[PDB]
Amino acid sequence: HWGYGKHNGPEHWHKDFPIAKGERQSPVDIDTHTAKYDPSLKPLSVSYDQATSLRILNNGHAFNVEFDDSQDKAVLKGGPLDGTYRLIQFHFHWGSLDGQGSEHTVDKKKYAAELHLVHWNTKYGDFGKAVQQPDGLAVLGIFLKVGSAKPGLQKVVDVLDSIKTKGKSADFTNFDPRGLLPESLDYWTYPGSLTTPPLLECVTWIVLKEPISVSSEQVLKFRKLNFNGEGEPEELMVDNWRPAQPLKNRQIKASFK
Ligand SMILES: [Zn+2]
Repeated sequence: HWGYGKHNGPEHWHKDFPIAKGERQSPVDIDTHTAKYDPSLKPLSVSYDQATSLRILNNGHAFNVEFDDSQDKAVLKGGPLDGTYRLIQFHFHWGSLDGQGSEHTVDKKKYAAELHLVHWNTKYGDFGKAVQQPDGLAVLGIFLKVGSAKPGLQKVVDVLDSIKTKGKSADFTNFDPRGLLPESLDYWTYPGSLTTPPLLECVTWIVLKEPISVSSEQVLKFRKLNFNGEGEPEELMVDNWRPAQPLKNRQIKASFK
């Protein structure tokens, strides 16, 4: 019964998930004045040409756009990563107001939302095995600010009415996640965790420097989603973000000078 309410939000999660107070928790604040350029980092390789989206699901905490991860169809390689990481799903975190919503912050700045493209390391065979490993996942995080619309988001926006409440799913084929990327693949990277329970410390985070812009109408439609199931009391799916956690004994590295 974890969530983002008064009585079950991030400050409570440690009671059921004690790693919430662990050494490698996410998100974090990215201090651009202390992150250091690392010339050993490589460019990211994002290979999404063969991606096969299947379905969109409201899980009661966000919605996931799910992919076929039974072959190397949509993969992330390079950057800080060794090996090949397969796209399994993407989802977002967003606010009730345009001045909050992101999980990572940049010099304490909060963005309106944050996109997470989740990938698992193929050496571990399946997502469930991967999350048990320190290098099991690679998450590409992308900030959203409100401004111009993002045309490549609109197909997501338009299906939201079909998945208003927890537990609803809808077919969602042929969606192209390349339409959610910014122009630049410059990034910061650090070792961390899932940002929702079970909060496992299995993630190489790759957070893009350049945000995407979405329109105010696009974000408004996200805010019409519900955390509750159909026929339960309506609670808008907003502010489904975890705040920044202590960096502890980690360094954030930049791919760019
Ligand atoms: Zn996330």
